Amino acid sequence: TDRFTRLLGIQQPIIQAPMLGVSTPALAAAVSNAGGLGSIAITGSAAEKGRALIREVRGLTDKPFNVNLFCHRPGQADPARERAWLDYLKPLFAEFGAEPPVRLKNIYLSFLEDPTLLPMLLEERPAAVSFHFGAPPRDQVRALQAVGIRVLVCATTPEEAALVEAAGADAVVAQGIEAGGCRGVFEPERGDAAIGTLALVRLLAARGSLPVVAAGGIMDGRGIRAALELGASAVQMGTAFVLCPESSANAAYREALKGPRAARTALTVTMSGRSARGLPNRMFFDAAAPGVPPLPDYPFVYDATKALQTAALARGNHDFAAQWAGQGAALARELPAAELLRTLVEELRG
Amino acid sequence: TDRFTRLLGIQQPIIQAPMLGVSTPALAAAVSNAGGLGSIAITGSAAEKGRALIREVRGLTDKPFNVNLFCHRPGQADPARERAWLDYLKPLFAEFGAEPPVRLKNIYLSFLEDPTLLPMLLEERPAAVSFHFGAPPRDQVRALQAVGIRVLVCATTPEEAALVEAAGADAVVAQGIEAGGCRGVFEPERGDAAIGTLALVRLLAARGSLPVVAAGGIMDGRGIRAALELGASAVQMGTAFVLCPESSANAAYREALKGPRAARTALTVTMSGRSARGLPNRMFFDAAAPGVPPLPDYPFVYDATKALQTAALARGNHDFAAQWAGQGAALARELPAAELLRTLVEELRG
Ligand SMILES: Cc1cc2nc3c(=O)[nH]c(=O)nc-3n(C[C@H](O)[C@H](O)[C@H](O)COP(=O)(O)O)c2cc1C
Ligand SMILES: Cc1cc2nc3c(=O)[nH]c(=O)nc-3n(C[C@H](O)[C@H](O)[C@H](O)COP(=O)(O)O)c2cc1C
Repeated sequence: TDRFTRLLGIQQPIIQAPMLGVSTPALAAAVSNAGGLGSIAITGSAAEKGRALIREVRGLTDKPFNVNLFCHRPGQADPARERAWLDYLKPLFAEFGAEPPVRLKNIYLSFLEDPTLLPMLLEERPAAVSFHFGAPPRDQVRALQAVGIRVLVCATTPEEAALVEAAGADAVVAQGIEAGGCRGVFEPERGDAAIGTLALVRLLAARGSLPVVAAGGIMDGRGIRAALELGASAVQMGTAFVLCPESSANAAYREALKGPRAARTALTVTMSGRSARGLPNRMFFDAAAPGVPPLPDYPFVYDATKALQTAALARGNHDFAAQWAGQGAALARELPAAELLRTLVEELRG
Repeated sequence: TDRFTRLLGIQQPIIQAPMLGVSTPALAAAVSNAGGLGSIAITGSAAEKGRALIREVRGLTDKPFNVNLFCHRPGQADPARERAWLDYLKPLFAEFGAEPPVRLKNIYLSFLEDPTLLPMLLEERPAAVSFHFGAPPRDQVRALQAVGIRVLVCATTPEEAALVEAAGADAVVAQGIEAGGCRGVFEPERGDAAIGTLALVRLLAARGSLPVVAAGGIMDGRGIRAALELGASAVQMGTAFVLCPESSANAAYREALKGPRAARTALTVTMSGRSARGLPNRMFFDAAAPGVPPLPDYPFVYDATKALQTAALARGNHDFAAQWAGQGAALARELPAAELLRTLVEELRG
């Protein structure tokens, strides 16, 4: 942890996970101010909006923070497949007096397909830039490192970690099956090894090269200590920060995570088009069930789901929301983010 | 921290997992003599054979050991379903010039359906009796405890752990998704939460009452230390002991676990009829695929598979073997069991 904190310029080996739709400049700044590494996610925003968000964080903290971008294979539009998916969803929209959207859009541009993102990052120079779903080309990773920036990439397997090493990243974020949100699997069509945090962190620390940031299921200082025993250099925690008042989780999401539903999470591909973990609801169904048409590509599926979420929310219905949560959800606490960071550090010290 | 060792009268908080077909009286005795808790599995044997196995262990050690029994819901014979399954397997049998069996047998009697097991255990009184796939009724757990036996039950979720506490067991074995072999899910028809070790151990230790024995993915002292930081009172390790000379793993299994195949494990229900983790081969296929008929009950499916294994083996083919292994398989070591136990203790102490 001394090595990692020195590398990142921070006091504590704790990253508050970037969480699209949940992390905020206020949350990131609170964690960075408290001594960890706060994070924001800027995928889905135009580069100049991402720039504004980065500048917002800087107006709230002097300390290092992490800017996260999705690096998936660029989605492949398929109007016919998307049409059939929308037709399939039509009765759900109709419950709320709505029709499905007339077309789906590539709402989350990959780092690999939006050439305006890299130069913006090279200008703003956040302390850390992180990638999910894949690693950028080595030359782009090097460009970021050429200015101040530390580069992290998420991996879910030793094979993916090898690719992160090849990309020249400064650290690998080892995401275990416990983790909330969309899984960082590079090529899900090849399957999902679905490796638990305890095995994955040990495997990458033992037979790997880079500092390992443990992600998935860690909710308290005991979990941080366990990750460190396995050989991690730091932890990345998402679910633990969702209930912070600084996050942009809405009231229904906070209520869900605080209550009995927190007892069980599940994986779904039907929410976004990519395997993701959260509190199961009506958007969690079997994609291989009879009558269910072929799934469109990521992220077009999520565009469809967001339209349905909008229609449901317009009638006060939250049963289609994306309430992401890891397998430690039952251990969630509701605290100001700075207090949570401090509490984690006290628990880590023992 | 001495919570489990004092409970069992042993020196080290390390259980060598019971492993049907792999653990032996010699393996159990080596581990118990070295200061841990050695284990044998006696399901699939008549009670008097089970008794003989227990006496074999006692012939080799005076120290505490663990005797394990399956406690699944008893399988229901279904000739039509079984005939359909055998028909589906028929071309595999034919590949090796064999016929499938005419009938499938209930080869592994549950503790719940063989009334001769409890009286035998009450007479022999091993230090620990453990159960997998379910908890016995409270009155039977009490009967065992009444003569000084410590009762352990495996759970894969907090809900199953609650049933273990209701049954009045002395300890819960928290089996995470990392674990090798058959998963201890009580009611797999309800689905499988598939909780990773790091989350599961923390959940049971943070929110439950019983001492927690961490099982799944633990291969070295760092892993043991990690489990203790999560709040476990001991660990249970299967895969780590498979390569010990004292085990009854055959040569193909040992070579498989030592070789490149150890880099990947997966789950299959088509081998035994219950979800199980091992090194994938031809018995690892999607049971929900088009053209695949309904699975017979556990353990009838395993009877079918064993017949196929026999036929394949006769032609020198090992691609249908049950080579169980957890997600830490790449970290397996080959040592005399007593030497492995000493190494683990050295690593644990730091
Ligand atoms: C609500 C939510 C949103 C998330 N959003 C992102 C994201 O936008 N980008 C990313 O790389 N990871 C995201 N993650 C995953 C985290 O980076 C991390 O893998 C995960 O939170 C660790 O598991 P935990 O929730 O048990 O701490 C998200 C996780 C959650 C729960
Ligand atoms: C080959 C093998 C056989 C096993 N047999 C049994 C068994 O007969 N009864 C039981 O309760 N658990 C059995 N287990 C599971 C262990 O009790 C334990 O949950 C598991 O080994 C822990 O995961 P690990 O292999 O990563 O250490 C077996 C595991 C393996 C790998």
